[PDB]
Order: sequence, then C-alpha cells, then structure tokens
Amino acid sequence: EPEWTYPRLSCPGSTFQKALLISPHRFGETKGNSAPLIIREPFIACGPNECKHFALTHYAAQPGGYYNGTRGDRNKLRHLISVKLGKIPTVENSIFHMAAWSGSACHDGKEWTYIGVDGPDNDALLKVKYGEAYTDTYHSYANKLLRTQESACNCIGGNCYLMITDGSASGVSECRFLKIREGRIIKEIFPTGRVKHTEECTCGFASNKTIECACRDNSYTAKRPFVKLNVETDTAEIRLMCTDTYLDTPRPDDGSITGPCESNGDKGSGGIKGGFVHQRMESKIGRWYSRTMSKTERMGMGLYVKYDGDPWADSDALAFSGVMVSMKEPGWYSFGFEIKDKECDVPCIGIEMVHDGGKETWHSAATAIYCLMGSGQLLWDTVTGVDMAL
Amino acid sequence: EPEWTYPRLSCPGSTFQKALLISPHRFGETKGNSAPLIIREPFIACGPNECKHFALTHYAAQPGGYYNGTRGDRNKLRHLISVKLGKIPTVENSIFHMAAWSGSACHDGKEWTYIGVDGPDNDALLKVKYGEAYTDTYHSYANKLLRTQESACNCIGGNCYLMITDGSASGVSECRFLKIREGRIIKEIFPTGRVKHTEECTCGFASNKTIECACRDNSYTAKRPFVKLNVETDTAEIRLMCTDTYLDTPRPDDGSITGPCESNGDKGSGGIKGGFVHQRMESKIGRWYSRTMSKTERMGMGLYVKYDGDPWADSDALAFSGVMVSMKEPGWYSFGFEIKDKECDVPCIGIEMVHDGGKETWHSAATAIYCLMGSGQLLWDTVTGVDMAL
Amino acid sequence: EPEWTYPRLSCPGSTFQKALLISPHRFGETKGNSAPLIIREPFIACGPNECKHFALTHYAAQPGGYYNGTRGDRNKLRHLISVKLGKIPTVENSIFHMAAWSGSACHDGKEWTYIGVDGPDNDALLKVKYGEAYTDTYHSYANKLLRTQESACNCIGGNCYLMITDGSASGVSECRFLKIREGRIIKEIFPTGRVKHTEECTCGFASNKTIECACRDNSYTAKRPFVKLNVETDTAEIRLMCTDTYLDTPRPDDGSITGPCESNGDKGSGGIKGGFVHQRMESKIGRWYSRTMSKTERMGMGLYVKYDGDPWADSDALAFSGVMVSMKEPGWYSFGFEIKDKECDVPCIGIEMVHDGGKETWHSAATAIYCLMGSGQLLWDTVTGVDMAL
Amino acid sequence: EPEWTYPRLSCPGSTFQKALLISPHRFGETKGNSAPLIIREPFIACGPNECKHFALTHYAAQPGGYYNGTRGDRNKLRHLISVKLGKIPTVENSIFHMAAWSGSACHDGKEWTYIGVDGPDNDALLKVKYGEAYTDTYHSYANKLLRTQESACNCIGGNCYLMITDGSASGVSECRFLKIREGRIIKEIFPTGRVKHTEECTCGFASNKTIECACRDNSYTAKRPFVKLNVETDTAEIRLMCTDTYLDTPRPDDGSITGPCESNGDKGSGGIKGGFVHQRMESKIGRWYSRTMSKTERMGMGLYVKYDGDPWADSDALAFSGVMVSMKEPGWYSFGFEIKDKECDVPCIGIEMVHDGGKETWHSAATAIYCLMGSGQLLWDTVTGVDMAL
Ligand SMILES: *[C@@H]1O[C@H](CO)[C@@H](O[C@@H]2O[C@H](CO)[C@@H](O)[C@H](O)[C@H]2NC(C)=O)[C@H](O)[C@H]1NC(C)=O
Ligand SMILES: *[C@@H]1O[C@H](CO)[C@@H](O[C@@H]2O[C@H](CO)[C@@H](O)[C@H](O)[C@H]2NC(C)=O)[C@H](O)[C@H]1NC(C)=O
Ligand SMILES: *[C@@H]1O[C@H](CO)[C@@H](O[C@@H]2O[C@H](CO)[C@@H](O)[C@H](O)[C@H]2NC(C)=O)[C@H](O)[C@H]1NC(C)=O
Ligand SMILES: *[C@@H]1O[C@H](CO)[C@@H](O[C@@H]2O[C@H](CO)[C@@H](O)[C@H](O)[C@H]2NC(C)=O)[C@H](O)[C@H]1NC(C)=O
Ligand SMILES: CCC(CC)O[C@@H]1C=C(C(=O)O)C[C@H](N)[C@H]1NC(C)=O
Ligand SMILES: CCC(CC)O[C@@H]1C=C(C(=O)O)C[C@H](N)[C@H]1NC(C)=O
Ligand SMILES: CCC(CC)O[C@@H]1C=C(C(=O)O)C[C@H](N)[C@H]1NC(C)=O
Ligand SMILES: CCC(CC)O[C@@H]1C=C(C(=O)O)C[C@H](N)[C@H]1NC(C)=O
Ligand SMILES: *[C@@H]1O[C@H](CO)[C@@H](O)[C@H](O)[C@H]1NC(C)=O
Ligand SMILES: *[C@@H]1O[C@H](CO)[C@@H](O)[C@H](O)[C@H]1NC(C)=O
Ligand SMILES: *[C@@H]1O[C@H](CO)[C@@H](O)[C@H](O)[C@H]1NC(C)=O
Ligand SMILES: *[C@@H]1O[C@H](CO)[C@@H](O)[C@H](O)[C@H]1NC(C)=O
Ligand SMILES: [Ca+2]
Ligand SMILES: [Ca+2]
Ligand SMILES: [Ca+2]
Ligand SMILES: [Ca+2]
Repeated sequence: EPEWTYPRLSCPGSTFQKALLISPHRFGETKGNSAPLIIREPFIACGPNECKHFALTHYAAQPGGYYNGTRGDRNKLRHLISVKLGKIPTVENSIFHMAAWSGSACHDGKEWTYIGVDGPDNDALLKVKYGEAYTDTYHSYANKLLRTQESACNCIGGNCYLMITDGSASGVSECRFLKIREGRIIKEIFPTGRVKHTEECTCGFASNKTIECACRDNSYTAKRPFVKLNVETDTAEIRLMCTDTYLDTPRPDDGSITGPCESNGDKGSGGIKGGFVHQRMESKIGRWYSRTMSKTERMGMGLYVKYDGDPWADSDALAFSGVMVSMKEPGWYSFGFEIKDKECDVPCIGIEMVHDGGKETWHSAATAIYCLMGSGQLLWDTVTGVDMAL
Repeated sequence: EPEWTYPRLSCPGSTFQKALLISPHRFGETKGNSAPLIIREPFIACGPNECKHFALTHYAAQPGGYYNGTRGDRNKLRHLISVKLGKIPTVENSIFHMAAWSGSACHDGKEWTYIGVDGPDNDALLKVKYGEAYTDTYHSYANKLLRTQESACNCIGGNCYLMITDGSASGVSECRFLKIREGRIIKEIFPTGRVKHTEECTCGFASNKTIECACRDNSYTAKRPFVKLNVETDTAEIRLMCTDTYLDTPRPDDGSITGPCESNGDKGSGGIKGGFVHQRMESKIGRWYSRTMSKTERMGMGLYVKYDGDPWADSDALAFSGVMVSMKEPGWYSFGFEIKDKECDVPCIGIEMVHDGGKETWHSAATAIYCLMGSGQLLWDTVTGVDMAL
Repeated sequence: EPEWTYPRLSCPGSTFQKALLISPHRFGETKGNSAPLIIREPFIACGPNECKHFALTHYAAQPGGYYNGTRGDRNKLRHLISVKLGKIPTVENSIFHMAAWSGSACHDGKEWTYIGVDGPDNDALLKVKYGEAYTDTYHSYANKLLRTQESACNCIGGNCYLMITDGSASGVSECRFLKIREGRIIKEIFPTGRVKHTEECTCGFASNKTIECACRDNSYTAKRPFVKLNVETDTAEIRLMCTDTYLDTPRPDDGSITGPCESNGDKGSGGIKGGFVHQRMESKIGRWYSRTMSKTERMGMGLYVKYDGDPWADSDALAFSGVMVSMKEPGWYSFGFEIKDKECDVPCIGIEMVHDGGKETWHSAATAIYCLMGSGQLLWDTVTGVDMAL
Repeated sequence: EPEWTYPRLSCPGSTFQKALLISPHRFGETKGNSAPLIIREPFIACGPNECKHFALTHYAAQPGGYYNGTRGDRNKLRHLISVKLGKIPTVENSIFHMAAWSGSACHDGKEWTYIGVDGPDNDALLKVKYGEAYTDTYHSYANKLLRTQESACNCIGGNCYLMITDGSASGVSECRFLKIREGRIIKEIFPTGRVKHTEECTCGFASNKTIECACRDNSYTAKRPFVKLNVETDTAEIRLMCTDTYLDTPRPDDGSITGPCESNGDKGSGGIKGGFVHQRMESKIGRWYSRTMSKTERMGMGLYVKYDGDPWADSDALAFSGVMVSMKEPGWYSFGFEIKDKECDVPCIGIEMVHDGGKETWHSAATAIYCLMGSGQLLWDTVTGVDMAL
C-alpha cells in the first residue's frame, strides 16, 4: 500500500467518444505571450492517481529561433518530457526526464519507470530511470539504430515489459522484449515466428497472462506485425495481422493482398505507429485500433473494433467505429493507454496531429484523446485549430 | 475519512458583501506579457477543502490570433477548464478537463465529478468524468441541442443531481434531471408541471429533502421556471416563479404581467442564466437571487432576497438588497454556489461580466463574487477595470 | 495535531543580517517576458509549515497599460494577494484572496485568517476569511475611513488579535482591537490611555500574556504610539514611546521634543508604518525597530534595538544596529514577523522599497528581509536593482 | 519516519552515460516568450524523495535589460535559487532561498540545509537556513573573501559537513570544515597538512568513516588539493593529488611536474572547480573525476576514473573514460552528486556550460548531467544548442 498494479476488467461501455484535445500551438502566435514546446511522438501513461502526457521535444519553443532541425528525428538535444494530462506542455509546465530521441514510460503501482534511447545511430543506448534514479541501460545489438515503442510500457505485479528493436529502416529489424523490475533489466525475451521487421509496438494487456502488441513493419508489408507475449512463461511469438483492414500507412486497398495470412503484399515500404487498446470483459475481448483515413498520406484517423477471434488467422474486416479526425486534418502516430477508475480500467486511444509546413518552418504536434464511454456511436471529430502562419 | 457531504445549516449572517473579482483581461494588453484564456460561462464549485473556478474556453488567449469565432457558442475547440479559485485562469495555470461547449461540476465529499456536453447540434453528448476517469455518457433525447447548467451540480450522500435540457432555443425545451453516483448515471428524473421551456438551471439545497432551481425560459416568459426536486423520492415538479420581481432579461415592468401565477406575459423571448442561492436557517429559509439592472440589456446586476413562502404562489416583490454591478458595467450570467466553512455553509452569488466589443474583436469575461457575510447592508459594487482597446 | 500555536522563546542570536530580497520589477522590462504585479503595502506572516508574502495589488502588471491610478490608495480593483515567501509575485504565481485596500493575515496553528477592508471611505467594511470561507465582517464606527494594520495579526491558543482604526488622517483616529476565533469576531477591545491617533500598528508577542504594538500617529507627533495588550484580561492601554530615537517619518531631531514622555512636539503631521519585532529570552526581552535614515523623506532604513525597560517611560536612545537600506535607496513601510524553526521562533523585519517615479508612470515596490541570525554586527545593505526607465 | 540518511553502497554499474541537459537559454530569444534566469555556479543535491537544481542568479532574466554586471562575481543582488531537477529555472519556476554570492545545500534525511555567503569582501558572512528558518551564521576569519563549495554539502546521521575558505584569490586560502546539525554549527574542523590554498571543494563519502574532496588551488599548482576528513574523529588532512593526470585548468602537460608528490610545478596560478564522485563497492572504491579538454581554456570536459589506491601517493594516470563535452563547447565548473535509488546510491557528475560572449552581453550557463549507468563505454557528448546572438 502502494501495491503492484495488474490489468483489471474494463469499465462498462460500447463506443469511444471524443474526450480531450491538447493543442499547445493554439498559443504559439508571434502576437501571443506563450511558450508551447516543439515536440513529436506524444504518448500517455497512467498510474493509480494520475495520467502523464509524454513527448519528445526538440528543446525549442514556438515562437522562437531554433525551428531549423525540428523536422529531423535524432540529435543531441532531444529530450523526453512530460506534463500532468490536461496541462499545456510549455517550457515552464513541462518536466525534462532524460536525453532521448526514442521513448517509453509506465507506472507499476509504486513508481514511474522512464525509458530513453540516445547516442549515435550505430551504437545507441537505451537508458532506464526508476523515479529520479538512473538504474540500468541496454546496448545496440545490430548496430543500425536501437529504438523503442514511443508509447506506454506495461507493468504487472512489478514486472514491466518493453519492446525494443534494432535494424535498418528499409530492411531487417528483429525486435526483443525487456522485462524490467524496479528499474533493472531482469530478462531478455527473444520472440519466435514472423520476426523480420517489428518496430514502434503499441502494447497492452489482453489478460493477466497475455500482452499483445500491434506494431509497424517499415519495409515489407502494410499488415501490422502482431505480438502475443505470455507473461507467465516469458515467451513471445509474432505473426502478421490477417485482417483485410490493413492498419499501416501507406497501404494497398483493403483485402487486396492475395494468398494466406502471412503474405506480405504491395506498398509495404514505409509505415506509421498505430493505435491499439484492449477492452477486457468477462468472456469476451474487444480489440480497438486506429488508422489514417487516407491510404497513402498521414491525413485523418478512423477508429475500428473487433471482438474475439485470432488476429493472426482472421481476414474479416474490422468494424468501422468512427472518424476521430477527418481527412482534412493531420493524423500521424496513434497509441493506446488506460485510465484507472476506482474499480475498473478505461481504454483510450491518443492521436498525434502534426503541424507540418515542411523544413523551412517549425514542426510540432497536438494530441487528441478518445476513450471508451457510454453506448451508441462515436459522435464528433477533432481539429487542431492551428494556423501555422501566425 | 473521507465522508460524503450533505448540505448543512448556513453560517450566520444577514447581508451579502463584495468578496472577490477575477479579471484575467486586466493582464491581456498587447503591451503586457500574459496569456489569460478567452472564456465564457464561468461558474464555481467547492468541496470540503478547496473551491474551483470553472469556465468554457475557446482554446485561445489574449493577446493572440484566434479572436474570430470567440463570440460564438459551439465549436470543436471549446473545453471545460478550471483553476483553484483565486488564481488567474491563464494558459499555464488552467487545467483542461474535457472537450465541452456546455458544462457543470460538483464535489461529493470524496471526488470531483466533471460534466461536459459536446458533439453536433442534432445529436450532442453529455460526458461524465470522475476524477481522471471518463465514466459515463448521456444522449440527446430531443435531437435539437442537448445542454446543461453552466453552474455547479449538487451532491448529497454521494448522489449528485444535475439538470439537463434538449430542444429549440426559441421553442420547447423540456428538461430532465440526472442522478449520478461515483461518475455513473443511476437514475433519470422526468419533471411534471410547467415544463415547456426550462434551461440553465441554477440549483441548490433548500434542505436535506429538497433541491430547488431557478431557471431560464428562452421562449415564452420573463418569469423564471422554478424547480422543486425531492431527493428522497427522486421526483421533480416545475412552476413559474410568481413574484412581481421578474428575474429574466429581457423583461417587462415588475408586476405588469396580469392573471394567475402561471401567466407568461410580455417580452418572453430571450433570456439569461440567473443567480440563486439558499440561506438555510433552523426554522427559516432565505432565497437570494440576482438580475440585471437594465430590463432589456445585459448591464448591471442587482441582488434580491425573500425569506420563506412558496415561490410558486407568492406574487410579493423580492426585497432589493443592493447593486453588485452598476448599470454602466456588463452583467451577464450569474450563478449560486456555497463554500464549506468548518461547521456551516456560506452562500454566494457569482457574476459573469462579459467584455463585449462585437464580433470584430476578442470576446471573454471577468467573474465577480459576493457572499453572505456579517450584518447591515451591501456596501460596494464591482467593475472589471478592462479597456478593450489595449 | 494540528494544535493551536503560541509564541515561543526566540532562537539564539544577537544581531540581524540580510536574508532575502523580493524584487519583482527586476523582471518588468519592456524587453522582458514577465508579469510582476503592481503592489504596495507588503507584509509577511508564517505558520508552522510555510511563510506567506502578502501585498495589496492594483490588479495591474508591469509592463502593462493600467499604470494610471497606481499611485493612489483606494479603488474598486485593489486586492489582497499572496505567494509563498521566496516566489516572485507575478500574475500567475500569486493568489487573489479578497477585494481589499487595507489588509492583514495570520495563522493560528490550524488555518489562515485573511483580513481585507474595502467599500466607500465613509462606510468601509472589514471582512474576515478563514481559509476559503468568508466568515464575518466589522463596520466603520467613525465613518471617516476604517482601516487595519498592513501587517500580520497575532494568534495565541486560537485567539487572533487585530488592530483596526477609523478617523480622519489629519485629526482623531481612535483604534480598537478585535479578538477573532476561527474567523469570527468574539470580542471588541477598547484601549485606554493616549488614544487620540493610532494607526498601522505593527504588533507581536512580548510574552504569552502580552501583545505590544508600535503604531503611527499621522497627525500630532513623530513618537510612535505604543500599545500594551493583555491577552489574559483582554484589556489594552496606549502611550507614546518615550525614546529620544523617534521612529516616525517625518520627525524632528532626536531628543529635541522637550518636556515629559507624553509631549507631542513638532513635525507630528504625516507618518509612516514602522517595523517592530520581539526577541523573547528567559529573563530578558529585546525590542527591535526600524526607521528611515532620512528625517523627512522615505529614504534608507536603519535597524535599532533596546533590551527591557518600559518604552512608555524611557527616553534613552535605541542602540543603532545597522543600515539595512542606504539613504540612496527607497525605504517606505516596514513590518515585523516571525519564522517558526523546529523548537524556537526567529524574529525578522521586512521593508517595503517603493519604486516612485510620480503619477505619470507605474508605482510599485520590492520587499527586503532581515532576520536575527548569529552574532556580531549587521554586515550588508539592500538595493532593489531597478531602473524605472526600462 | 523520517530517518537520518547515510551513504550506502553504490548501485551496480561500470560506465557513465549522458543523462540530462538543462539548457534554459534555448528559450531566451528576443523572438520568444520565456524568462530563463541568468545564473552561474549551478549544482545539484538530492534527498530521499527529490533532487534540486541550485544556482547563483544575478536576479536578471534573458531577454532583459540588466545584462551589465552579469560577468561579475559578487554584488548585492545575487541569490541562491533552486528548482526541482528537470524543471527550467525561470523567474516563476524558481524559488529564491537567500541573498548569496557563494552557495551550498544538502538534505540530511529530514530537511534541507541551505548555505549562502554574502556581505562585503573583507567581512563576508556565511548564512545557514534549515527549511524556512534562518538558523546560524559563520564569520570571515581571514577578512579577505569568505566563500564556500558551489556544490552539495554532505550529511551523515544528521551531521552535515561543509567546506569553507577565506583568503586571497592569488595568495593563501586556508580552508576549514563546519559540522552543522539541524541548521546550527556544532563544530569547527581545522585541517592539517598541505593547507596553503584550498577552495571550491567537491566533496562526497568514501565510506561511513570518511569524506573526501577534490579542490581548487587558484595560486600555486594545477594539482588538486585532496581532503580526507574522518567523520568519526572530526579531523581532516589535505595533500595534493599525486596523479600525473592534473585535473585543474590551466595545467601543464600530464606527468611533467617533476619531484615528489607535493611538488607544485608550472601553470599553478588560476584554476577551476572540478567534478569528483565516489562509487562505493563492497571491497573496492571507484573515484570518478572530470577536467576540461583544453589544458588552458574552459573548453570541453572529459571523464576519468581510478579504482582504489591512495590519491596522495599514486602518480599513476587516471583512466580516460570519455568525452562528455567536446572541445568545441564550453566546459566550466563541474561537480559531483548522488541520487538515492530505493536501496543504493547513483553517482553523477554535473557540468556547467557557460555562455560567454564577453562583458557587452548576457553571461549565464546550461547544466549537463552524466551518471553511472549500465556497463560498456560512455557513448555521447553534450552541446548547449544556444546561439548567443538570438
Ligand atoms: C488479474 O489478477 C489480479 C491480481 O490477482 C486481479 O486483481 C484482484 O481481483 C480480485 C477480484 O476482483 C480482488 O479481490 C483483488 O483484490 C484484486 N487484487 C489486485 C487488483 O491487486 C485482477 O482482477 C485480474 N485481472 C483480470 C481478471 O483481468
Ligand atoms: C442533513 O443531514 C446531514 C446528515 O445527517 C446532517 O449532518 C449531520 O449533522 C449532525 C448534527 O449537526 C452531526 O452530528 C453529524 O455529524 C452530521 N452527519 C454527517 C454525516 O455529516 C446535516 O446537519 C443535515 N442538514 C440540514 C440542513 O438539516
Ligand atoms: C507560552 O505557552 C505555551 C503553551 O503552554 C508554551 O508552549 C509549551 O512549552 C512547553 C515547554 O517548552 C512544552 O512542554 C509544551 O509542549 C509547549 N506547548 C505548546 C507550544 O503548545 C510556550 O513555551 C510559552 N511561551 C513562552 C514562555 O514564551
Ligand atoms: C553506513 O551505515 C549505515 C547505517 O548503519 C548503513 O545503513 C544500514 O544498512 C544495513 C544493511 O544494509 C540496513 O539493514 C540498515 O537498515 C541501514 N540502517 C540505516 C539507519 O539506514 C549503510 O549500509 C552503511 N553504508 C556503507 C557504505 O557501509
Ligand atoms: C529510421 C527509423 C525509424 C523508422 C522509419 O524512423 C522513425 C520514423 C518516424 C516517422 O515515420 O514519422 C519518426 C520516428 N521518430 C523515427 N524514429 C527514430 C528513432 O528516429
Ligand atoms: C442556443 C441555445 C442556448 C439558448 C439561447 O444558447 C445559450 C445562450 C447563451 C446566451 O444567451 O448568452 C450562451 C450559451 N453558451 C448558449 N448555450 C449553448 C449550449 O450554445
Ligand atoms: C489616509 C489614511 C491613511 C493614513 C495617512 O493613508 C495611508 C497612507 C499611506 C502612506 O503614507 O504611504 C498608504 C496607505 N495605503 C494609506 N491607507 C489607506 C487605507 O488608504
Ligand atoms: C575571487 C575568488 C574566487 C577564486 C578566483 O573567485 C571565484 C572564481 C570564479 C571562476 O574562476 O570562474 C567564479 C566564482 N564565482 C568566484 N567566486 C567568488 C566567491 O567570487
Ligand atoms: C540548419 O539549417 C542551416 C541553414 O539555415 C544549415 O546550414 C544546417 O545544415 C541545418 N541543420 C540541420 C540539422 O537541419
Ligand atoms: C471570420 O471567420 C468568418 C467565417 O469563416 C469569415 O467569414 C470572416 O471573414 C472572418 N473574419 C476575418 C476578419 O477574417
Ligand atoms: C487617470 O488619468 C486620466 C488621464 O490619463 C484621468 O482622466 C483620470 O482622472 C485618472 N484617474 C485616476 C483614478 O487617477
Ligand atoms: C556597465 O556598467 C559599468 C559600471 O557602472 C559602466 O562603466 C559601463 O558604461 C556600463 N556599460 C554600458 C553598456 O552601459
Ligand atoms: Ca509498412
Ligand atoms: Ca425569457
Ligand atoms: Ca507623525
Ligand atoms: Ca591552479
């Protein structure tokens, strides 16, 4: 007391609804007096008492004089930052956790674990922080580019599970899982199955026995690699999601990849991190996913659901369950997380809405949140409200 | 540790006095360095330990570049925000609770309940949040425009009661009440009586048995619909206030509506949300109300009181208690709320003082507060001090 | 637990030293990005866990557009505000307690009592707040200008004692004391003796039996009225301080008021609020006082001490104990307060250092703090560092 | 509940890695909206629950109008400030602890002790604060310039140990140590041995019996004076570090100082505060140190280590562990500190990275942090990212 936390049955509900928008650049005008941080790759993770809104900053504000380089991914300035969910992530409201150009975090019931990867591309370093204390590291194993989830890690009974990967962006990237306890890496887990390229896994609990993840293959396919990780045996297997509703971007037309479930198909090169979250019921499991409305561009974001079945074997379309972001608006990375009610867990999906005007201006993002709430159908979409000219 | 709260006897006193002004736009000059949020529909709710100042933001600051649209009511950016009462609601001080263009909130003794309506006009959606967790929703039942109080909900023994309404702004809007316990709707209450238009109810406890509300009829009368809700039987009845002192704006001359108490009279179309709060004594009930100084414009705010009687039956004029805002200053929405002293409750009325310069400039509000304190007569009025040209 | 607090023996020490400067206008440049509040009449009060830095704001920031009127004393915008001692009192860091143009506050061991006077000059109103709750008021008794200390009130065993006064600035102003318990006025105390003009009393505990105050006579003398208030009998007597070291400004030459201790003497018109704090030892009492270095202008601030004797009867000079502010710098109001160490109390004097460029610019103040610490002599003076042109 | 803290065994690890950069002036552009404080002499200290980032401010922000004087050391405006480690030290985020132009701080397990020296050069004064209470002072003993560590003090079983010194910058400065318990000085410690110039000691626990410090000789040598302080007997001895790897700046070529360990050698005048921190193992002690990459300029910062031996006697070169700051970036003061994990202590070194544009512009610093974490080799360097023209 505090005790370790475990996944619980989800709170009652049958549809997602628009919850909250964090749009810091609504206050970034030259005519204004604010200092929203320039960020990308936001995610959210919650503990028993609060939710934290994380991102990777370029250590620059709007308005400001350091826009050059903010459309790049890795440099010596990027840091993992957070605010309490609902606060605007400005220079003063934010806290800087560690130097990082790839990140994750999660709460185990007693304390926060923070994860940050930095260093040179060919010998990068994963760093683990438990509360205030730097407690461990893990090294690049392919010497191409070590990296992690860009979303919440997952803790059960004090054991926090985390995807890492290393490899070429356009070739092989075989992922691993780390088992981390009170900030220290106590096991490495080497998945079996379809392992040729797995990155940016969005993971969560299907049950007390099983973690599942929906990931990105940046090289070979528009189907998402789907991880099943058994936390009783510490073993993992990966296969492609068979659904006709391909969740990557870019992607070919739904159902158009012919042959069996493992077939790679066309337009596999490139990709995007995708939302995935679980609705755990007594004898039923809802799997909720998001994908861009556009097949080729990072525009729009749609929500989908399927109950039960085996995602490795089932070609049936996921059920469309609403436009979270219309195709007129940006829809970039998406992620899952869960908010802890008094006796049950609330599944949510967050959406990174990038403000992209190219390399000659600033480059950052808003965060939209949708959560399971009540019944019926999803009723309204999200806009950032930002005019990049101001 | 902690216990559910109940209404208590009011603290001793016999007059209201000027307490506190929150005027964020005193700091919004182009020459300044601050970021007060552009808001409307402020209200206040208190729990056992603190009071919170809530409002509906347009997700824009002064100074800034997003003034266009701030004189409108509903859009995809409006959010329910709060600060601790006494803090200036700026970009950084504020917390964003949820997307909402109509709102409410209340503390039950253990935790905050937050209420926000958003969605499209014909199928809007009321959302309930308990602490950090989104917990329930309620649907549009007239498909016209679902909406709520714009003031505090009211909790007793863990059951929080909330007015909602749905229907045409210039036609029929039959309200209902929701009973919400730990974030979930456990009962609907369908009022009887004079029900054809009730909105923006300002509600409080007359006793442990009864909640009363003074509301707005936007279509048919300048008399306020007056709700009596029995919390023991979970039933409600509504009739017009019979007092000659018509509390709406616009309104005709006092007492000039002829016929029985239910007669509607002249200047019924249009309206304004009105202040109302109870002073609960051992063998006596005081009802305190506010209305604009102008009969037809949102200018000034006067305080009135009457002890005992039946508001449905008594045509007696309310006793004029003093000028809270001069007819030279804006007087828009007003609301009641109660502060928890150690052993008794302090009744207060808040006043929204809108800065209205038309649709070619920014549109926002200050919040003035008067509370029951000491004896004698009300001594001083409130100004916003804001020059909209700066 | 929390229990009521009482004055304790003072911590060991024999000289004051420079502790801390709060100079918010060091960040008020047009070239800067900050919002220090425009204030005057600062004071400090501490409880068992923290110290609060209070002041009276004009509800305006530097830089800003509302400088006009900030060299005035009373208006409908002035408010009592505070920050945690050590924080810069800006728009966002501060909290607004109540509308007030005269103020006081104190902690009783369990909760804060806040005191604010506002209203029209001829019928002003003292308002009492206990925590968040407005709990009582007190009315003007001379209908000239009700006002209070502009420094900490004093609580013992739950009873908080407060000076109020009412009367002409250039004639009679007979003060009273209020005894306030958990926010409610439970006794009025009418002093005897030399009562013709007593205002802006700076008060503290000489012992568990006695509160003493050093006050301002704005009409008749440059000697300070000295209150002795017996908290066992709730009786008070006032006589002039007899010391040759006249503490008011303006003042004639030291010792130059001829005749007995009660003689008024010359240059009595005008005045200033003066610092006074107690050093309580086992069989000895140190009385520490401050006065401007200039006899006629609000420039400089010197510290003085005398041990034992009767301030009503003793003409001996107070011992000069250091320049806190040189005559080159502003020295306006001064006040006493005590910080609570684990087992003993630390006496301190604070100094308002007003930035005065006349009525055509902004008008505000810094706060300097000196406290009893160690042995020897007071070693360094304080400057605000502010160039009013920036 | 709570207990006094003691040094514990260090957490497992064998290399340092880049942890965190605090670079406030990334947000100080004329085009921006922030107010980073102008500071120098940053350090860090941690207690059982949080780490605090301390520095000495010139009481001025960037952008602003008070740059003149910010390249000086001592004045009446300098103050010791802090934020929680990871927050940007701005006007509003920071807390001002006391007036000080030399500083230290440390947590004893129950409460913070804050140390600040101010006053005139010939009779300066060290002030001790415990929590909010000013509790003691210490006087100048050489009347030249009393000063302290500019890094964390060290507490064991409630006794906090602090280096102080006094004397000429280019002549003799014989240091002493103070033993402070709950804010009060309970013992003086007068070192023996090589005492002619010791300042800016960076100190830590070698064990429960022994504190060690690596210090600056500004007059006579580029070898660092090295303190061994026995906390059981409260006595101290000092001798020069014998290592060929001279840690001061300026310095001659490594190993080029001929003669016995106490020989002073070439380029003795001038100096810099140096990083030093212990890695305490069961049967082994690691000593980690930092020095600039340039022999003569404050450019770059390299990390070094040696296990066991006697630093007074061993001429052996320290093992070069990696580049923390490239010779293209500023490397000024460095310091050691330790973070408290649940059951072990994590050693770190911090680096002040001064933005030096000469006396015609602003002068301030970023703070970079490296900590022991994992195994392998140190992988990445730190840049401030600041363009002083913006
Ligand atoms: C997973 O296992 C945990 C731990 O056993 C379950 O949590 C327990 O649930 C039971 C039944 O509600 C309670 O009596 C215990 O107090 C819970 N302990 C906890 C949360 O620490 C949890 O229900 C399981 N999750 C599932 C089935 O999804
Ligand atoms: C409404 O009911 C509540 C609950 O019974 C009353 O609160 C109690 O008041 C009594 C007498 O003052 C106290 O001894 C109890 O401790 C209170 N109980 C709780 C749980 O708070 C309250 O007084 C009633 N209010 C009115 C207006 O009658
Ligand atoms: C004034 O009276 C208070 C209350 O009696 C005294 O505080 C007590 O002091 C004794 C002796 O140190 C302690 O044992 C008690 O625990 C104290 N109780 C408290 C503070 O609540 C205080 O010492 C007296 N002040 C004087 C003599 O200046
Ligand atoms: C220094 O001494 C402290 C105090 O004895 C040691 O802390 C104790 O360590 C033991 C064994 O790990 C624990 O069982 C105790 O609970 C600790 N006591 C306290 C009061 O903390 C510490 O281990 C010693 N450090 C070194 C480096 O030897
Ligand atoms: C090049 C590797 C990887 C997969 C393409 O690039 C990611 C793609 C990104 C993207 O597609 O938007 C942004 C990520 N921040 C980046 N990750 C890292 C660690 O740089
Ligand atoms: C249009 C319905 C209703 C009655 C006219 O409008 C309200 C009136 C308002 C008003 O009269 O000032 C402002 C309210 N924000 C608005 N409410 C909503 C939900 O839009
Ligand atoms: C006119 C009454 C009183 C005594 C002169 O004036 C005070 C003097 C002041 C002064 O001498 O600086 C400032 C005080 N804020 C003012 N008090 C009030 C309540 O207005
Ligand atoms: C003048 C004495 C001392 C040694 C040269 O100067 C220090 C050197 C400094 C330096 O070498 O950068 C900066 C320090 N802030 C300063 N300390 C004080 C107390 O002024
Ligand atoms: C930044 O742009 C400058 C020109 O403005 C160019 O020299 C440099 O290569 C750019 N660097 C990065 C990392 O984009
Ligand atoms: C404000 O927005 C409306 C609706 O889009 C548009 O018609 C109008 O031109 C805008 N006003 C200005 C000043 O741009
Ligand atoms: C403020 O100054 C204006 C002119 O700038 C003048 O009309 C007015 O009287 C002033 N008011 C006060 C209260 O000083
Ligand atoms: C800075 O201050 C010094 C000392 O007062 C003065 O000599 C110099 O002229 C000042 N510099 C500028 C640019 O004003
Ligand atoms: Ca792909
Ligand atoms: Ca009407
Ligand atoms: Ca006088
Ligand atoms: Ca040297």
